[PDB]
Amino acid sequence: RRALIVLAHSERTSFNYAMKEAAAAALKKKGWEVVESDLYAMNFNPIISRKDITGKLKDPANFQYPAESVLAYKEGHLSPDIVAEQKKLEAADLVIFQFPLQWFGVPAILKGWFERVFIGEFAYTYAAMYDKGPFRSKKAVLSITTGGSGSMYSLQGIHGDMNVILWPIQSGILHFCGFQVLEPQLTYSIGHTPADARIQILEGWKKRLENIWDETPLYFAPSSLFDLNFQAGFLMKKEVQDEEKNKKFGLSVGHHLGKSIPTDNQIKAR
Amino acid sequence: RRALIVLAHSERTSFNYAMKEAAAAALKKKGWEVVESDLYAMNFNPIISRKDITGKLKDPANFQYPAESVLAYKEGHLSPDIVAEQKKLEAADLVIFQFPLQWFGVPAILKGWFERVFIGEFAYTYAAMYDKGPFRSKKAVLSITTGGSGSMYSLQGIHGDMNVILWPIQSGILHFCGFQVLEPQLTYSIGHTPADARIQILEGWKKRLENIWDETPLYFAPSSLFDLNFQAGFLMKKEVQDEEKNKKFGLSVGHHLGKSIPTDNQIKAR
Ligand SMILES: Cc1cc2nc3c(=O)[nH]c(=O)nc-3n(C[C@H](O)[C@H](O)[C@H](O)COP(=O)(O)OP(=O)(O)OC[C@H]3O[C@@H](n4cnc5c(N)ncnc54)[C@H](O)[C@@H]3O)c2cc1C
Ligand SMILES: Cc1cc2nc3c(=O)[nH]c(=O)nc-3n(C[C@H](O)[C@H](O)[C@H](O)COP(=O)(O)OP(=O)(O)OC[C@H]3O[C@@H](n4cnc5c(N)ncnc54)[C@H](O)[C@@H]3O)c2cc1C
Ligand SMILES: O=S(=O)(Nc1ccccc1Br)N1CCCC1
Repeated sequence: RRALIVLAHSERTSFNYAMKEAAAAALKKKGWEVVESDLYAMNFNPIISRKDITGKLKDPANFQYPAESVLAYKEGHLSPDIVAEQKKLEAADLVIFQFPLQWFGVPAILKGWFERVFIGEFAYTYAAMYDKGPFRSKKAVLSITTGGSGSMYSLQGIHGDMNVILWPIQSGILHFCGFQVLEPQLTYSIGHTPADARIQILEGWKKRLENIWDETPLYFAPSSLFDLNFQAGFLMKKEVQDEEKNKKFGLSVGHHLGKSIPTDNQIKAR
Repeated sequence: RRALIVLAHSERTSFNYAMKEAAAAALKKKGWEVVESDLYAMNFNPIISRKDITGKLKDPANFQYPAESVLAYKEGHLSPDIVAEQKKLEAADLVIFQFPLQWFGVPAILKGWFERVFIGEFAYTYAAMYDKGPFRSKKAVLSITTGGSGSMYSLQGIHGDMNVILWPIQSGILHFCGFQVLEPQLTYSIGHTPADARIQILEGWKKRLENIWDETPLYFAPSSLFDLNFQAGFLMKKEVQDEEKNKKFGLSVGHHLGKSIPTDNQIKAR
């Protein structure tokens, strides 16, 4: 197989870059082909503009980025940095996102990466979303490093559930394009962690990569539970809503239905 | 009273730019003083790097942005462009964030604004977070335009509850720094909205601004329910933990405690 490792960190000296080195090494030792996207190292511009389109614009007087970039994608007039990335995504089976958690989401340079690269039709259409998305043959995993401890991010922690903070990312950005999201690698307290524990964290990550492809992905509501048309408002099917009135838990984090979230829905599989 | 409107949109023709203009006009007419942060117009650089620190570094050989950026702030050695922005924050009573929803969060250029601007101790401290934070006497509000419809983001919508997508930003970025967060202004389906309804959206937003400072802010679990120390793990007070065991509903979205989330916690106040 072949994997794509995307890293968002400015320092080669960091544990994030050390986590990338371990992941790249362990996967190569298993016969994977590993290609890298170190956004700071690539001089990556993370800002969507009319400059993502190479040549003449169709309608410059009222520039409309989603419509304009799709045409640019179909016509082959996207900027060479955007092109090179999209080639790597189709080529790869596994995508690992290695980044420091920053302000309760992905870093800005990675946030713009999605915006300039996950272009309409290439990555998603309203005709084929979530289970039906373009990347459904691919698996993607977040490896996150935080300042705060897992206790701060537990249900009773001051920051609130970590499952709710992962939900926009694993559901909205990854799964929406069809990715099967694997259990994230959550490395809490990085920075206040002793060098003997960082060694075991790097080794434990390499050990999980030896069978990453065989793991169960996180659970998301399959799109078949919904009437996927503009006239039904993309709501749940009435039959599906009936069968849920006597169920104790919700389905997912975003689909809690005003019910209890299944525990570690964004963190633990099965 | 003084306001700051931060806009993240590249085109002067956008509904987003019209909403910034609509907000700025109404506020001026009621005696507000309005300063703007038009990120694309300012050519804002959104990328945290060591050049955010002007002079020499404490530990250049092993750069760690949080500890050094706090020091540069304590020393007054932050990059001049970052200072200009913080001064607007100190000056502002109300902060408006006008932006198009992108990949279930803020655009990258606004993601980097937060990362380079909400520096440690200036915007948040480990000693005074949430209700005790540096911005505790200020109010902040989100104004969001989506392609997708309001039904898609309801509890039964294919995208899942909108409150869960609002939780990382309104709690983790805004309230953590101490802001009292007001009800977000949610304009769904802006790209499919008729010209006389586009007018009513603009007028209703101006009308709400005529008394914005008098609105009740959104409900968050106050930090006093917690033991905010490195020794108890920033977990809830045992007394609070006992008194919640018999509650049907959770407190907040991130603090749902495995219970039913209160309806529209991140969208409606009570
Ligand atoms: C703008 C910003 C926003 C943030 N927002 C959040 C937030 O919302 N929530 C949150 O929880 N945290 C947040 N943080 C904290 C952040 O997540 C941590 O700073 C980050 O996760 C740590 O990763 P690092 O690679 O920077 O660590 P580093 O400090 O580089 O690594 C930790 C230590 O390990 C050492 N090390 C390096 N290489 C190796 C090796 N090969 N083997 C062993 N040890 C090694 C390093 O030298 C260092 O001393 C934020 C930080 C910033 C700058
Ligand atoms: C990278 C990316 C990711 C995205 N992800 C998401 C997502 O996760 N969820 C989601 O829902 N959406 C998403 N979208 C869609 C996004 O929310 C819309 O593109 C945005 O909300 C549209 O706002 P706009 O200002 O561009 O609309 P525009 O098309 O610029 O404006 C709408 C209409 O208002 C008109 N207008 C301009 N000035 C005025 C005026 N004074 N009075 C009246 N009308 C005026 C314009 O001419 C236009 O006809 C995404 C878009 C991008 C680019
Ligand atoms: O530990 S940290 O890097 N994490 C951190 C950063 C931003 C938001 C939330 C956290 Br949590 N930091 C806190 C004050 C000193 C440096």
